[PDB]
Amino acid sequence: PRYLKGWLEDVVQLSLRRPSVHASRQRPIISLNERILEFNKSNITAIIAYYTRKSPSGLDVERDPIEYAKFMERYAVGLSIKTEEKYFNGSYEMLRKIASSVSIPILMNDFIVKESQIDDAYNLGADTVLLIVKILTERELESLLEYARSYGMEPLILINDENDLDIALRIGARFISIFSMNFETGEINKENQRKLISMIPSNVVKVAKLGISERNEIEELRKLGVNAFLISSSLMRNPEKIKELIE
Ligand SMILES: *C(C)CC(=O)c1ccc2cc(OC)ccc2c1
Repeated sequence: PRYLKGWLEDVVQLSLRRPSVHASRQRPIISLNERILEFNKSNITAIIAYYTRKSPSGLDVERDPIEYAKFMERYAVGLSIKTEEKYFNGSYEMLRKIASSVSIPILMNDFIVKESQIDDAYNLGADTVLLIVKILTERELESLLEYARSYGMEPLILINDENDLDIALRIGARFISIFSMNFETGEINKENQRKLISMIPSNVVKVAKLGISERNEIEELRKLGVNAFLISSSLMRNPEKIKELIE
């Protein structure tokens, strides 16, 4: 990985030591990017629901992950499951249980820094993985994208700025999540997010992290060409709100 500081350095070093899982995948690869395009065609707002046991906002909500997943199976284009253990209190066992419980695409949301974590995702039933430009060398990012693709998974590449986009496009990214977030405050700079979106080629499937989890923000971004939306963990408090967000 890149050299990093603070808790991010800690979690990346912890992730390098993540024990691998020996398991047989229990389900097909259910492509997230393709389902997004299908929703676009059908004119259905495509929202990726996000589950994390512990939220960085400090407002943790008690929600049974299986109940949440089964509810979201009816509305969401896919699920993002935070599997990092130390700070977010996720687990591989939770991912496995969720994957065995629903038939919609599952994104393994973790700090992916080695090949065995992609093996883990595949073996556990995840349909794709997040790769984060800001924690990986370009060589690592390219190699991990290739490794995920070898499995039949199109990784979601997280970009935060123009530098990240330049690297992502060079290494062949076709499925990109646009944050443009101040890491220190957890706040999206909507102006910068929109500039980044405008720089992305038309043949890339685009997922925006919502800075404001409301229908107005979604409508504005969809007009700018965004294909799907990663919503806040706050939706765990009232899952039903996703009905409003989707129309
Ligand atoms: C969880 C797998 C992703 C997450 O929590 C996180 C934390 C910090 C961070 C910093 C970035 O740039 C400095 C990019 C992504 C990212 C993701």
